[PDB]
Amino acid sequence: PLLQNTVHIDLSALNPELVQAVQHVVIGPSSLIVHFNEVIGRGHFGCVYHGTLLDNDGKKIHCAVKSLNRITDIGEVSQFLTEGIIMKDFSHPNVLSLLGICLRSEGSPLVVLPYMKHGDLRNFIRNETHNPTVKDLIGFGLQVAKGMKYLASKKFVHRDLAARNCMLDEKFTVKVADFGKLPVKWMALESLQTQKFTTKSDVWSFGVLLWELMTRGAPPYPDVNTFDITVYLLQGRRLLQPEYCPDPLYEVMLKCWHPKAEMRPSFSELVSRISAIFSTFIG
Ligand SMILES: Cc1ccc(C(=O)Nc2ccc(Oc3cc4cnn(C)c4cc3-c3cn[nH]c3)c(F)c2)c(=O)n1-c1ccc(F)cc1
Repeated sequence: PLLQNTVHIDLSALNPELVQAVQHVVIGPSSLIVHFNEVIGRGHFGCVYHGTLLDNDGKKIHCAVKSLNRITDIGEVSQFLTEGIIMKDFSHPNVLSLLGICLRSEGSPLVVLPYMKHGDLRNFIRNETHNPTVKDLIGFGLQVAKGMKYLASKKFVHRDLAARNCMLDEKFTVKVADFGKLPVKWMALESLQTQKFTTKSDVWSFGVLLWELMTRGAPPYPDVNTFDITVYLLQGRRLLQPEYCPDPLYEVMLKCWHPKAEMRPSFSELVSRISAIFSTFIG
């Protein structure tokens, strides 16, 4: 019999430009070991495993390897690879990048990502044994802002910026990412009403993310049900200042939630202002 393991992908059925872009980042099968018995996370769509990649020296590099589960049509493969390839264009320390793509003779293509020792940011900050300092939390927010300043300069709109979508590596470098209907409590008022997303709606979301950092990963608007959020915002109501949050940082959050998209600060101005806050907060 022909099993789920024996699937063969017809690359001639993909856009040739996608295949050629993938060519730029191909990882030979003999250079990758996937620890199929060490699942990092598993969804209905895909699964992520621990892996080891051998560099051109022959040294071992810990990585994360993303696969599709059961593949039944070419559009799922196309989507999967197109996502991976968007990351190829990113090169910034606060933006998640791709190590490469492996595709064997049979089976799912494999997207190979750097290993992020401390997982997602929201879980990290909620952990009592990590108990980050207020200073550390501001620092994380500045790193996110720097990654978003980069993305915005490339005209990439994130659409789901939130602490759950940022990851943390062994050097405590924050990498903006997207784990992949609507994240209503992170969305700008105009996006709730029109379902259009811009860099200025990412700024709103970043303000929410900052609030999550400073509350050590509290859920936003816990009292408000997700159908109630638009009314709350229409009345001019906003997330309240977290305990221990410096005043100038809360001022930054409020500015991010200005009802007029064009009066919100740019990521460049957020980087400057948060840098200033970080530099003067001694702790
Ligand atoms: C553009 C684009 C396309 C695709 C992605 C994407 O596929 N990201 C993605 C993210 C996490 C993933 O999962 C893990 C990876 C690692 C690594 N180490 N460790 C420990 C992990 C644990 C998990 C884990 C999964 N579940 N539970 C735990 C994962 F497989 C794929 C992405 O992020 N972007 C993007 C969007 C906007 C940006 F700014 C930059 C990139």
